[PDB]
Amino acid sequence: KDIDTLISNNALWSKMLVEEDPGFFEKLAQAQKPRFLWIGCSDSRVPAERLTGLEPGELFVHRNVANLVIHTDLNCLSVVQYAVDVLEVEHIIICGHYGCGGVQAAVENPELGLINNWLLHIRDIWFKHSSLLGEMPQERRLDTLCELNVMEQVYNLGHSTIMQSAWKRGQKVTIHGWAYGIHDGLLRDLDVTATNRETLEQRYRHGISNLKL
Amino acid sequence: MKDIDTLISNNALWSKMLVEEDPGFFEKLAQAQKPRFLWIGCSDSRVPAERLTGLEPGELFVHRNVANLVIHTDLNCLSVVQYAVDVLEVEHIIICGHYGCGGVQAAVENPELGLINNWLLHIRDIWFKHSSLLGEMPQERRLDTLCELNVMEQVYNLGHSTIMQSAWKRGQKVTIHGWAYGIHDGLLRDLDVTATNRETLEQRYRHGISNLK
Amino acid sequence: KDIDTLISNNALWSKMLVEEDPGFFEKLAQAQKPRFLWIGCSDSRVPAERLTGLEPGELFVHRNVANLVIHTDLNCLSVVQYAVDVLEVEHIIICGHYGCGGVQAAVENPELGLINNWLLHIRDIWFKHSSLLGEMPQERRLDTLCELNVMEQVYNLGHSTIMQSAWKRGQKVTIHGWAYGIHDGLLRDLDVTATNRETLEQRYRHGISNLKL
Amino acid sequence: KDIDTLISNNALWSKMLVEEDPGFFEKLAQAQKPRFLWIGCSDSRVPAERLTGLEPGELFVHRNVANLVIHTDLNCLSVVQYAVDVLEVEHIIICGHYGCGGVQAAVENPELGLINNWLLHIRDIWFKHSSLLGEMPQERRLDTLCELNVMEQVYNLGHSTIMQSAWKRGQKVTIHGWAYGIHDGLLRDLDVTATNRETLEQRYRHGISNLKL
Ligand SMILES: [Zn+2]
Ligand SMILES: [Zn+2]
Ligand SMILES: [Zn+2]
Ligand SMILES: [Zn+2]
Repeated sequence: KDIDTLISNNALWSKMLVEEDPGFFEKLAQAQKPRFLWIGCSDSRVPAERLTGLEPGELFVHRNVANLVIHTDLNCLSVVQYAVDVLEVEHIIICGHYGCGGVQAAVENPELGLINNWLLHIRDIWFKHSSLLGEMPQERRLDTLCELNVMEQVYNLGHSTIMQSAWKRGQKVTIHGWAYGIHDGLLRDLDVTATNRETLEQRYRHGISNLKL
Repeated sequence: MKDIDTLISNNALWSKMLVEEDPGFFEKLAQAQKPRFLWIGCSDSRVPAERLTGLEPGELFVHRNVANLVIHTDLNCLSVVQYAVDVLEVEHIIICGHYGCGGVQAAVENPELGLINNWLLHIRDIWFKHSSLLGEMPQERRLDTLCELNVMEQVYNLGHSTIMQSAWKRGQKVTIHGWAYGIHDGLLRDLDVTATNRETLEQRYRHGISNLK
Repeated sequence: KDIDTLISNNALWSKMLVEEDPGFFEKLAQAQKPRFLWIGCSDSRVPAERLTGLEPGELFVHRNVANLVIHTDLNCLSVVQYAVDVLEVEHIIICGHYGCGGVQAAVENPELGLINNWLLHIRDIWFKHSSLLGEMPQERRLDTLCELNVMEQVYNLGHSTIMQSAWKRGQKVTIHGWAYGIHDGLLRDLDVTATNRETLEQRYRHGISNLKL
Repeated sequence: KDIDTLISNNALWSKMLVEEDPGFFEKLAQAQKPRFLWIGCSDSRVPAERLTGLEPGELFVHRNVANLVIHTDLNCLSVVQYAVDVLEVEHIIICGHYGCGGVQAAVENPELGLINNWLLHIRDIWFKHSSLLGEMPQERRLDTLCELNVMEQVYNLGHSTIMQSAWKRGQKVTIHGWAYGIHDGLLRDLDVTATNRETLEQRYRHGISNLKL
């Protein structure tokens, strides 16, 4: 595939739609305001639209390596603030994927360059739950950390001032932590769904303790 | 409206159906080698990149922020690019904006939106930098032009970072492209700033500005 | 001078104070809510307290390479927000210094590594005012860019949501741009002092115009 | 407004030295690359030069709220990289101060605005050592967290790619964690002094283990 190859595909796809529904493009124009925010990995092993059946225009999408929500990352925080405060999305979905290249690179700690500093936030989670992962067999640890990371990012997101402000002013926003595998593409709900400050805590604590079993 | 239960249910159906049609599809994902493209696009994601370009899941490293910015000091985007260029060894990086972007329009109309306004100040800087150009055009012909100007500047910024400069200096083949598409037809317009090294990055940028003037 | 020296120097200074001035720690003990924010260079060739004769406790200080105020740097912005909104500072001073290593590295562009990306914000100021620097004598260009850099950061500071919100709610905050030389330690006022949105605009443009002469 | 007060003090202080000690400006004019990097709190209750008796020019200084070293803060990381790779400092000192306003705000968690997101990195420390702080009387927790934060930031600093790359190339760099009180200004060495990755690990664990009793 070269750049020209992708360009030609774009023109064809454009023509095909006009022939079938020349009003489609019109539709998107007036497609309201997205009601969901997708925070996913830059791997994008399966795009969010195929996984969820969501159409172009009802998804606000941000993607970074290993789908992180760092307390001081203005990139992700600007997305969250713009979605929550301006677009007023009602659901924020943090979704990781088993086999993530970033999560595994975090654990094996190879000299990869600038990215290693970003992956240290995941390694912090690795050691934070050093006990929990210890109770599990080695093979099932890299997948569990992937679920552990997603729960942590939600916790973080719920602690940021953007989310805390919305919940205190009564805005209806709900945070969800999901994961899917390339073995079946099936979304697994990690059960950390939060709608206010108190549920964020209880969900996170119960999420971790439930993994102990 | 559409709820979470719909998305979860859509996923289970889509998953089983695929097993029915191509049970090897999920195996392909694995075999799929490292991606070859980095897609830096807006969080609006009015049309997902995979449909616009006909690229299937696994051939795209995807990053999205408000108005697809490449700020010199944003570790988020820079970590993505470095992982793509140095670890994944992508050979094409595509920065793609879209006419009608809410962020670019918010930059120009300057409403009090909160935290996001600071992120958009990088666009207002692009507004005044080419304040002369925009004056020569009719008002209608400005909001689309800034959208194209912003994408060219981000392509410029990307090429000036140490990650790109180091890769080009060590002879690695990476090519940066600046595109835009409209929601009226979905046709990608190549902004003609395609760069393959330090000299081309300047020459094309030099070439770009003058033709738009 | 080594580490052991610094520890020993501290112990002497500690008792000497107890012996000579036991009230020094009494002043430090009281509230001493600061009224000034110092945004300066990490070079710190002359500490801010020595330049201004300010006593310990009345200075909130942030320092980075070449005293930058980037729109998307949560570090600098959090200091300013804590100063303006919590500490209620009435003056913010952005101060550069002639001979700055960062300003010199920005222009000569050596391959220094990660720092080069931070310094790219300065090269933006170098080309933005390429007109001014060309008309001036060669020797006085690096000193002028140092003055240009300080004026731009004051401009950026006034554009942030923190300052715009405070001025819009009537809070008394005043931003100043200064510079000092290593030949005499004399502070030069760059005359871009802003107290509101309107003063920020004219003062900026104003500041630039006399340098053209 | 006391800007005029500060302005005259400079001019006064400037002539005073020029008349009395014209070499003060000669020493500062001498190209003395610093040997120490100071990462301290923006409170700057006692300036670093007064605490250590260090004279102008041998101190590279960075200050943020509660002297944090975040894995993804390019501000602090650009300072560290420039010091270690360009200036080749031989010592980095992370110094907190008991009674720090930021450390206290993290624990009491008042709604202060944007700064609260920065302080969540400290709240991370507070809950990470929930066991240790729990075993101590309430009165001795805010001071302990202050020492805990300094150990963690030294831990974070030693894990960054800048330090890891520098140590692996054989460069001599040493990280130190200190604290001082407003009651006496006496530096207490927290005993986390690291010269390589292995010592950083052992130092950190022993630091936490010693606090247990
Ligand atoms: Zn991934
Ligand atoms: Zn957009
Ligand atoms: Zn400097
Ligand atoms: Zn403090």
